[PDB]
Amino acid sequence: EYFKLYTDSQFLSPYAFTVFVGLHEKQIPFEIAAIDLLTAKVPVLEHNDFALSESSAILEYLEELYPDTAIYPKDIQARARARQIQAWLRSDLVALRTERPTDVIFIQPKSTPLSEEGKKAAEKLFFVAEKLLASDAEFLFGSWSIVDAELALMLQRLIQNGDAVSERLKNYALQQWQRPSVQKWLALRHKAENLYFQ
Amino acid sequence: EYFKLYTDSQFLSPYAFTVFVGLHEKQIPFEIAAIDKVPVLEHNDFALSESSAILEYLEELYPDTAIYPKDIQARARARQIQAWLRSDLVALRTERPTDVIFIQPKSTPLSEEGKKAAEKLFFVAEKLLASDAEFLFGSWSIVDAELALMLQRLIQNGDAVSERLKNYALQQWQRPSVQKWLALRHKAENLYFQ
Repeated sequence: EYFKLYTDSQFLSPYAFTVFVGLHEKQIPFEIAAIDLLTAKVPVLEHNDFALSESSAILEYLEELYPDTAIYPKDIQARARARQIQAWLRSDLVALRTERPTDVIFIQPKSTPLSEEGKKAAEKLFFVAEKLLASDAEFLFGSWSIVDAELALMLQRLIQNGDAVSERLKNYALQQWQRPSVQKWLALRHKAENLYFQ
Repeated sequence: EYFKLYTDSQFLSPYAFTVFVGLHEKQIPFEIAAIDKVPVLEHNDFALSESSAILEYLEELYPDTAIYPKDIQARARARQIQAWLRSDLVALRTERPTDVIFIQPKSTPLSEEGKKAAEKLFFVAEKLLASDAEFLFGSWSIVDAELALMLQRLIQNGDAVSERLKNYALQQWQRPSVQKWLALRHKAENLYFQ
């Protein structure tokens, strides 16, 4: 009955993005607020008297609260695979996340070329996404899941910065970006920055 | 019916460790192979990686032997602490790799940010272990073993750790599932390497 989402004030967080998308897809009404820089970091979800951080935890909690609007695949093995890709995006690809922060998607590209480890994460990303998206799939697991939004953002770190990305993966990412829930994030960023900063 | 777990050759992986602990607690028989990222769980025709995903998969297959708290909010906090230990504490996981627990302690002091990580960990652990608690969320859960291991990176390397936390880590480390893993490492020596 009461849901509030806390994001970073500049809306650069990929995990806040991910929870916002999850809430909108599940059509859960909620309020948003911003913080400047047992919870460590944004995003934090408050639900009545209960406050919760870490995006994967928050999502899992939302699925349990509302099981009939799943944002993970329904087959048990596809769901496991979805959790795997999600965990992998969160914790691996360290060089990529470091060298292409979300600043490159929302503000301006970085001049610096990918380091050797940077190039290696990008290729590993391309390998995995092209494997999971073979046969010209529109989504990773048949129909849309929150992991489509997470993968697209990851790819966008490269695309929006100018780095080399296959035509097939740009098409996937661009289409994912035009998802309405995502589009609602992108608009919110600009509107909120005009209000929050007096 | 058929499960196979793949760990790193030298049994240093905290994520393989966590999976190994979870299977044993749930009493799921499985075979173990070492490779020279892990862990990978193979279940019949299905291969799966990333430890959090593997545990959620095992919970969905065997809901009766649960290793997450029953209460939904407690379970969410469990998933939170588990996610945080996976991704945060970065200075600590680099400066105190699991080598210091299973093989040899390190002499290198502990970087500035290394100290900060250790401090966040203490703070979080002291909060969750309110009063006299044996386990984080009342009954044992997988997050106990995960938090015990993280603490062990400090205890086993000598580094200063509140006595309240040692008795927690010590008690968790004496669990048979954790003990089987300690015994695995040695016995894979005379086997695997010929």
